[PDB]
Amino acid sequence: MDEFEMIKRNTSEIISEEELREVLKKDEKSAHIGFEPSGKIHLGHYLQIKKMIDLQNAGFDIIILLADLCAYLNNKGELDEIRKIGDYNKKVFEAMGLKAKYVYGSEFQLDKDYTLNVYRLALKTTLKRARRSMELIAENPKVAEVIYPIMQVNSAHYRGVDVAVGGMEQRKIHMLARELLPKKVVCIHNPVLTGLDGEGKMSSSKGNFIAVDDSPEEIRAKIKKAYCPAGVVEGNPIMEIAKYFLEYPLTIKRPEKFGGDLTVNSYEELESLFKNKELHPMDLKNAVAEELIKILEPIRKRL
Amino acid sequence: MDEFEMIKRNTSEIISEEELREVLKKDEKSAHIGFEPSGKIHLGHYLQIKKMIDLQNAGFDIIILLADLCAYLNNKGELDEIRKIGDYNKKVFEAMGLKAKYVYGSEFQLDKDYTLNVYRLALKTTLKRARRSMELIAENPKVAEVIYPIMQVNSAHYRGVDVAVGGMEQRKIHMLARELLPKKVVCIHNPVLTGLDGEGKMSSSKGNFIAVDDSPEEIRAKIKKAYCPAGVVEGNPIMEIAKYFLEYPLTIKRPEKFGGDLTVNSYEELESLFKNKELHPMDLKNAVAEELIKILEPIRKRL
Repeated sequence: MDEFEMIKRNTSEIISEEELREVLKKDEKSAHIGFEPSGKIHLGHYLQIKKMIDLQNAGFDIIILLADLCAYLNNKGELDEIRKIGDYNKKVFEAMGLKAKYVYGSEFQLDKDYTLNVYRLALKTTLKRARRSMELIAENPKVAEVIYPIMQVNSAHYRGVDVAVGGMEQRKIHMLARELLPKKVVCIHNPVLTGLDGEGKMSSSKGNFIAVDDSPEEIRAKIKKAYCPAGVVEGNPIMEIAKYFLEYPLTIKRPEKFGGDLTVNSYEELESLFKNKELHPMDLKNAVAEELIKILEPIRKRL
Repeated sequence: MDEFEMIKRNTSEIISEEELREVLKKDEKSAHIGFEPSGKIHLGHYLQIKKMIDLQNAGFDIIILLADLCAYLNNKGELDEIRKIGDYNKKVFEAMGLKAKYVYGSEFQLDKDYTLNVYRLALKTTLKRARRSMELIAENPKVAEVIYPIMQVNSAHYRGVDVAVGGMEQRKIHMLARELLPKKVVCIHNPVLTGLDGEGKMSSSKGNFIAVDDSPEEIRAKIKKAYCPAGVVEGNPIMEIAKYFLEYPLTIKRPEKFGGDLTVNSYEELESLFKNKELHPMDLKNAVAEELIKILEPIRKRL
C-alpha cells in the first residue's frame, strides 16, 4: 500500500485522484483542515486527524485552522476563553500524534485584504449556488449562511493551500472553491460518522459522541446504549467504529455456549457476519467497546 | 413655513415626524446621505441635495458618503479614477450650494471593527428580510445583494448619524436599520424622479436624465423628446420637474392664437390645468425647458 493508497484509505472521495497524484510529485506540499474549537474532541475529529496524519506521513506540511472567529460571532464566549479551548484542542491533536501548525481564523479573516476579497467573491457567487453549497450543513436562515461558504473559499485562497480536507458535508463548498479560484485545490473528503443514537452525525452539541478522553466505563456505557440493529450496517455507528478505528485481525469474544471466539481478518469479513446475523449486536458491541478503549488509552493517558 | 415644514416640503415620507421634532431640539445634529460617484450629476441627485440644503439651513451638519468601494468592487475603475469622479461630485454639490463634509466608503468600510459588525449584523438578519429590503433596488442574484443592505445599516451605526436621507427605494433598508440598531435613526425619504422616457427612474446609466451641466440646447432637446401624455400626471417626468424644481408664480407662454400667456401660482394649480387638458403638453414642455435652464445656469456657470 503506497503513499497514494494510504491517503485514499477510508476516504469518501478525492477530487480529483489525478490531481492528487500530481501534488504528490512535489517536495513542498501542504494540506489544511478547519475545526471550530470544541470542549469535547470525539471520534468524528479523530477520524479526520488520522487522515491528516496519513498526509504528513506522505510528506505534507499540515495546517489546522481553528475557527475562533466563527465561535465568537456565535455567542460561544470571549476570544480568550475560546483560544483556551483551541489551545486544549492542539494538545489533544498532538496527543493523537499529529504534528501540525495552527492558525486561528481571527488572525487573518478580518484583514483588509481578505475582507475585500470576500466582497469580490460575493459579486461572483449566486445566492442559489451559495445556499445549495450549504444544504448539507444548514430555522429562520440568516444572511450569515451565505457568507460562510464564501469565507471558506476565501480562506483556501488566502492560505494558498494545495489540498483541503473535510467531511463529506463540506463537498459543495469545496466544489465552489474549485470553480471560483484561479488555482484548483485538491479535495479530500472523509465520511461523516453517525452519532451513537443513530440519529444524526456525531456531534459535541448533540450528546451522541465518544470523546477520545472518555473513561473506560463511560465508553462501555455509551457503546452499550448505542443504536445497533442486528443485520443492519447502513447508519450503524458501532459498525462504523469497527470500520474506521479498529485493527484487524479482530477477535470478537463469545462464550462456547454461543459459538465461541470469532476471529475476523478484515472489516469486510466482519460485515458479512453481521449482515447474515451470524454476529450478534451484543458481542459486537462488547468487542468494539474493548478495542476502542485500548486504541484511545494512549491518547487519554497523554492528556 | 417653519424649520420642520421646510424639511418636510417635497418629501415622500419621514420616519417618524415625532422623532424628527425631537432631533430638531438639539444643537448638535447631523444628517447623512450616500451616493455612488457618478460621471453625470442629474436632477435625481439635485432633488436630494436640495433636501440636504434644507437640513443644513435648519442647523444640521451634513455628511455625504461617497460609495467608492461599491464602484471599485463593481469593476467601474481603479480607486484613484473613482476618487477623481468623487472629487468632481464634491465640486458639483458645492456649486449647488451645499456645504458638507465628505467621506469615502473605503476610508472605514474595511476597518476590522466595521467588518466584525457586518458579520454580527448578518447573524441577526434573515435572508428573507434582507432580500425583501432589496426588492426596490434589485439577473442571477448574487450573494452581494444580501450583504449590501447590512453594510448600509452598519454604516448608519458606525457614523453615529441622527438622520439618514435617501430616495424611497432605500426605505426597507432604513426600516431594517431602525429594527437592528440600538439607536433609532430618523429617516427622510425623497421621491424617486421618473426618467425622461417615462420608463424607469432617472439614471446616469439609463440615458434618460437631465444633467445639471447640460447645455441649454441639450436641455431643450431632451425636454422636447420627453414622455408627457396630455392629461396624465402620474409617471409624468415633465410634471415632476415642474413640481420639484420650479418657482411659482410660473408663467407658461402661449400665442394669443391658443389662449395667451397663462400664469399659475402653485404646482397644484398647474396640475389641474393639465388634468383637464387646459394646458397642452407642448406649452408645458416649453415653459419647463426654459425655467429649468435658468435654474441650472448658476450651477453650470460655476462649473
